[PDB]
Amino acid sequence: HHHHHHMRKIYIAGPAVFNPDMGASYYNKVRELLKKENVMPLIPTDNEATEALDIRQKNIQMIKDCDAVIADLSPFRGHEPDCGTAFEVGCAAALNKMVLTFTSDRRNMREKYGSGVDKDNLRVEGFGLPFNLMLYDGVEVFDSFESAFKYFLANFPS
Amino acid sequence: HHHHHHMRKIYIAGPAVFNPDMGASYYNKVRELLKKENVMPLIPTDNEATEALDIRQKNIQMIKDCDAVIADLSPFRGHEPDCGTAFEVGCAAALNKMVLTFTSDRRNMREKYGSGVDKDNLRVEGFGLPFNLMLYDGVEVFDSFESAFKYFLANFPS
Repeated sequence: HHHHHHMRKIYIAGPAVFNPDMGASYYNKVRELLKKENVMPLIPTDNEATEALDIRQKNIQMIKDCDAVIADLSPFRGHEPDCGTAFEVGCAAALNKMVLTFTSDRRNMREKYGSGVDKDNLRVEGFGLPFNLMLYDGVEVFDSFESAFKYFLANFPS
Repeated sequence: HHHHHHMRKIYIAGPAVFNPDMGASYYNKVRELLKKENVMPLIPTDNEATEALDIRQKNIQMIKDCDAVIADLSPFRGHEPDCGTAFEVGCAAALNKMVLTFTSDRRNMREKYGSGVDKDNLRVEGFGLPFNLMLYDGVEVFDSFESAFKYFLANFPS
């Protein structure tokens, strides 16, 4: 009786923070979905500090604390995912955390750019993947937060 | 006599790999500079595999093996650094490796975009930094590979 009970935690990585509402609508949808499953969202803007290094360190700690990262790798300011999100996925990979990714655009990079090179003759990756291959670890690239979360529930039981 | 001697190693992160020459000119300059100091460059395209996951794993291992990362965070396909490079910086951070960064453009993000929002009304960070704050750890942002390498030599002795 009354053993410690772990509450599952997911780090919510993605450029929704740059939305005019600072991610509110995105984070609210995440909160409502996770609440049903007794899963804690670890959100980048939670208890926000004022200094860049403090913000960064708190986010890195969230990744250390999490059971998984669900990362929004949707196009940000062009065809490439957000670099902040990419940094967070790298952190998670190094820490051997479950990393689940999604995007609004699942086309191959070469389909997105329409060629094997960009407008400046720089090479576009040709590995049949939607984004930089460093961001792919073998887990299916999902179509939405919701489909990534379903994988989490099926693969990280309470 | 004849104790093991560690050879210093630096992971060479950056989007030079997407150059028409696959980074040859960049990597050659790096090789020549490091050779003088008996430092090994760990280069992303070295002994390259054919499968995405193998390429990724070999690169992650280079980061595990390195004493530092020197990362090229120059604008890539716009004002944002390369996401592959950003993933590698996150990996290094999580592994407590020395991370040294440089860029060809040291202006604040808000100077680069010319406003507190981008063309789509998405927020541009206002922390007086040249790129996403996740990529800044308190070490000076350098102007070139060479100036970052000088910091390495001064701060990671043989």
